[PDB]
Amino acid sequence: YTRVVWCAVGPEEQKKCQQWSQQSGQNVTCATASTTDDCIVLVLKGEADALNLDGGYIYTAGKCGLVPVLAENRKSSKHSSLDCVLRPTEGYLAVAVVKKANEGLTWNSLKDKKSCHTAVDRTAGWNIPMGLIVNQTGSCAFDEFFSQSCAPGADPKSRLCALCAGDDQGLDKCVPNSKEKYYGYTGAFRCLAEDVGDVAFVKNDTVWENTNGESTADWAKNLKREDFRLLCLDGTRKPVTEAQSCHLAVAPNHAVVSRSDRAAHVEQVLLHQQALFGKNGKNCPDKFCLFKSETKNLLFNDNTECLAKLGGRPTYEEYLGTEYVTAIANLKKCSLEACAF
Ligand SMILES: *[C@@H]1O[C@H](CO)[C@@H](O[C@@H]2O[C@H](CO)[C@@H](O[C@@H]3O[C@H](CO)[C@@H](O[C@@H]4O[C@H](CO)[C@@H](O[C@H]5O[C@H](CO)[C@@H](O[C@@H]6O[C@H](CO)[C@@H](O)[C@H](O)[C@@H]6O)[C@H](O)[C@@H]5O)[C@H](O)[C@@H]4O)[C@H](O)[C@@H]3O)[C@H](O)[C@H]2NC(C)=O)[C@H](O)[C@H]1NC(C)=O
Ligand SMILES: *[C@@H]1O[C@H](CO)[C@@H](O[C@@H]2O[C@H](CO)[C@@H](O[C@H]3O[C@H](CO[C@H]4O[C@H](CO)[C@@H](O)[C@H](O)[C@@H]4O)[C@@H](O[C@@H]4O[C@H](CO)[C@@H](O)[C@H](O)[C@@H]4O)[C@H](O)[C@@H]3O)[C@H](O)[C@H]2NC(C)=O)[C@H](O)[C@H]1NC(C)=O
Ligand SMILES: *[C@@H]1O[C@H](CO)[C@@H](O[C@@H]2O[C@H](CO)[C@@H](O)[C@H](O)[C@H]2NC(C)=O)[C@H](O)[C@H]1NC(C)=O
Ligand SMILES: C[C@@H]1O[C@@H](O)[C@@H](O)[C@H](O)[C@@H]1O
Ligand SMILES: [Fe+3]
Ligand SMILES: [Zn+2]
Ligand SMILES: [Zn+2]
Repeated sequence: YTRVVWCAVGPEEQKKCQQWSQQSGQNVTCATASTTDDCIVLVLKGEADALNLDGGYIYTAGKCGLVPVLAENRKSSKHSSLDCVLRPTEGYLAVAVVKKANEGLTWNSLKDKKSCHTAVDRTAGWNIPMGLIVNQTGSCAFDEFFSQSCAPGADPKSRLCALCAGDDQGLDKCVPNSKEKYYGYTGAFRCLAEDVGDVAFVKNDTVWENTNGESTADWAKNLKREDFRLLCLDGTRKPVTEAQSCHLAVAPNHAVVSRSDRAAHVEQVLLHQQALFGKNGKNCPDKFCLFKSETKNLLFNDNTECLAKLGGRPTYEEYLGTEYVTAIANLKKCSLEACAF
């Protein structure tokens, strides 16, 4: 069975996958789709095997019978004795980030401001912050809360796409893939950094990874951590060093998913692939590294140390947690089960 078809979202992930495919000697091959939802459909049809998904998409996929297989694990201070593959995941902090210079902007004065989101349906970029805002406003009109947004995946003619820029040539405005300039963790943070939006909904790590010389990308070169503040739910503003006390939620890590009938085979292949191309893999620095793509988080987040086994062989609901699962269900009432395709 020993060949896995990975699903790449957009042309840049396709290019990375092709390299991985070459280096793996066709042990992995590539299918490509324009959106994550389209990739999920390829997996269901059996035309692709697997892809790595943010928590919000794991919810979509899980309702259609796809299962979590292995999880992204990043570096941590705690649980250091265990190998990365066997270490429990910790989850990431969803934060709301503003410019320090934008004084007196707090959680409570976000209405009618300009927002930057990773993509519709994603954990930190959409589900957590819009879930909170629906609950707080008692209204399903989340599309009228911000004056203008970039929320890749919304209607390109709506105000939710008004701030998105598209590609080099201005094509593909608001597509939920990396062709969109302001897509993803990095894109949404860039939307703030360039003062297109007033607030970005990303995760803690994104801020650290794109400031104080960590990035070297032309837009991120001169970004200083101190020029940013986190918005806390209590109306306060804190330095980005204080994320542990000023986040919107903790999110389940991104995770590889597959059709249940393929899970065991995808898992075995991926474990061998990471021994070759993972963090201290045989072939990484030298030939190819799975978990690098110049800050662009292609296929996997660049800060991934390894893919970890799950343990408790969880269902998608157990993986996401009852906490997160009810948040999503409640928000989804604005836009009670089956598969959405
Ligand atoms: C928000 O997002 C940020 C970006 O992701 C993130 O910051 C990142 O944090 C991680 C750590 O969680 C950093 O990675 C680490 O950096 C260090 C320093 O450059 C690296 O160097 C050493 O690594 C060692 C091995 O892990 C580490 O030992 C660790 O374990 C020991 C226990 O044996 C313990 O040390 C203790 O220290 C005590 C005080 O003196 C001492 O008395 C005691 O005896 C004990 O030895 C620590 O737990 C320690 O972690 C060494 O201490 C060194 O640190 C290390 O390899 C790893 O790369 C990232 O650099 C950092 N990213 C960036 C870009 O800044 C934030 O944490 C996120 N914030 C939140 C709230 O989640
Ligand atoms: C937007 O606002 C909505 C509406 O409030 C909100 O949805 C609500 O979230 C609550 C919090 O997540 C849900 O309550 C949940 O917890 C209760 C309590 O049980 C838990 O706490 C105890 C005590 O610490 C723990 O020991 C325990 O392990 C639980 O974690 C649950 O109630 C129980 O349900 C079981 C069913 O298995 C019963 O047998 C029990 O008797 C008891 O009633 C509950 O099931 C939840 O898990 C609350 O349900 C939910 N409300 C609705 C209408 O869905 C969203 O979370 C808000 N969104 C955002 C983004 O914040
Ligand atoms: C492609 O997959 C095959 C199947 O796992 C790999 O061939 C095995 O490689 C291991 C480690 O080198 C050997 O010990 C096995 O005996 C090989 N045969 C098997 C199990 O079929 C091969 O390594 C993979 N190639 C790459 C580059 O990933
Ligand atoms: C696998 C994920 O890992 C951590 O993020 C937890 O906070 C989540 O609830 C989930 O279990
Ligand atoms: Fe995410
Ligand atoms: Zn918390
Ligand atoms: Zn279980």
